[PDB]
Amino acid sequence: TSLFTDRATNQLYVLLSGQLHPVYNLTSARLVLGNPANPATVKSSELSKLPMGQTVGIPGAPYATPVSAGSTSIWTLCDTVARADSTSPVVQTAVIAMPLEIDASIDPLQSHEAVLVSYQGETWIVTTKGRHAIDLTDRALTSSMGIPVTARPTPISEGMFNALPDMGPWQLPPIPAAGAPNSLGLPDDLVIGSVFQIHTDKGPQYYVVLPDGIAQVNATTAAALRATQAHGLVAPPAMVPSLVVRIAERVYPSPLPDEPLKIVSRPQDPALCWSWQRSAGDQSPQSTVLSGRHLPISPSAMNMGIKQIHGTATVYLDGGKFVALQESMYYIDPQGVRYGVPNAETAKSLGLSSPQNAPWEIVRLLVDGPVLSKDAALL
Ligand SMILES: [Ca+2]
Ligand SMILES: [Cl-]
Ligand SMILES: [Cl-]
Repeated sequence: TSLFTDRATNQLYVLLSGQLHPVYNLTSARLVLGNPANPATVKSSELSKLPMGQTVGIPGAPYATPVSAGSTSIWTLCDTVARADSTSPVVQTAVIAMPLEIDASIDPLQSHEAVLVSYQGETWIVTTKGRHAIDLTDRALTSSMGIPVTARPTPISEGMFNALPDMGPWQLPPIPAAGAPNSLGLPDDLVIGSVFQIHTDKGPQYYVVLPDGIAQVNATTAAALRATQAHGLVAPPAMVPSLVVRIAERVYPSPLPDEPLKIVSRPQDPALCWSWQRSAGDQSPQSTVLSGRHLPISPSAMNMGIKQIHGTATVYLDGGKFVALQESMYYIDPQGVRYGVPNAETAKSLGLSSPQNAPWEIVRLLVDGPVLSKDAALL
């Protein structure tokens, strides 16, 4: 045995080379000894019975490295804004590494739901997939998808912004010779960029006039094109169906959804989350955007939130964790701070086994502690 605890001082001592050394923590001792040792309680007596050297180890290291994990690796990042009905709204970021309790009051965004969000002056709209760049001032766009003028975008965190994958602008695709006469044989009314309609089995189908033909557009896209430029058309003129059957049908790639979009009320649903989970059984991970009244955890789990020394998030753990990121390894202590574990042997010396896959998009947000290395724990 080369690891001792003075029953009075509770200070850890580790025999190396040939003499005793005071060591900061159990982590640093197992690092220098090379094995996940356990301390042997000794009275103050036998300490003095042998020479002493300088203090050794890592001060910023956790005392030990316990782990309480799945089964399943689940990591969820959430943004909560209080005073959402102000000027002046304040964002609270939370990192959750425990089982999630998802319900109707906090679940993934529906296809027809979206959250208006502002980051670094610009605004972004968040869907089920991720975020889209959207022109806040574009009233012809926003009123076309039925975005309320009362609807205020709410600040998002750097963490949540980086977590949410970009899905492209939003924003209409441009039309070159918009205003110029059409080269399709259509009436002079329908210059390119203009919209007409044809009544079908399902009622009106809308078409925008393009340089190389016509293109089916949804009502949201149709109402948008007219809103930005109506070309003197009060309403999309009715065209008899047979008149267009021999006009080349093209593709106008508008991101605007067929559905009217419910823009969630931040006072009602203050929680915006990016959840990540892998079953630890082959396959790929699954991620989605959550929206609702509160964090997707049990009410009593709120007592486990620890605000870091100087980090950006409040962490929620049901125990220490050991993970593998994009492949770099980090141990997470019960206080939610990450420590780099350089290699497998170093991990084995800590008694750490089997890293679970975790997303860097969330683990990054933890306070990065000192690297737990063999060379470091020697001083
Ligand atoms: Ca919902
Ligand atoms: Cl987990
Ligand atoms: Cl896994």
